[PDB]
Amino acid sequence: AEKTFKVVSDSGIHARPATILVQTASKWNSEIQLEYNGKTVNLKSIMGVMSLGIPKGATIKITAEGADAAEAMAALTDTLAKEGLAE
Repeated sequence: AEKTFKVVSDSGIHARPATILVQTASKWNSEIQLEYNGKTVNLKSIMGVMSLGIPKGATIKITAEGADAAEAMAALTDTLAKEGLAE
């Protein structure tokens, strides 16, 4: 599964909302990645996610591989919306 998003948060993706996003990813059996500006990290790894330094107005790409990948992508979409991060 693959989807691109636009970041709409004034502060980009950092701190507590980034933490909640990682926690959403971690619920799923699938392996899940976040990619910004040509660098891909494990979305279950908060260190990697913070390392990307994702700013306001970025385009990001989430990918998920596994048998619950669709659930994962829906849940991540929902978290990105609930946290005011991306659409």
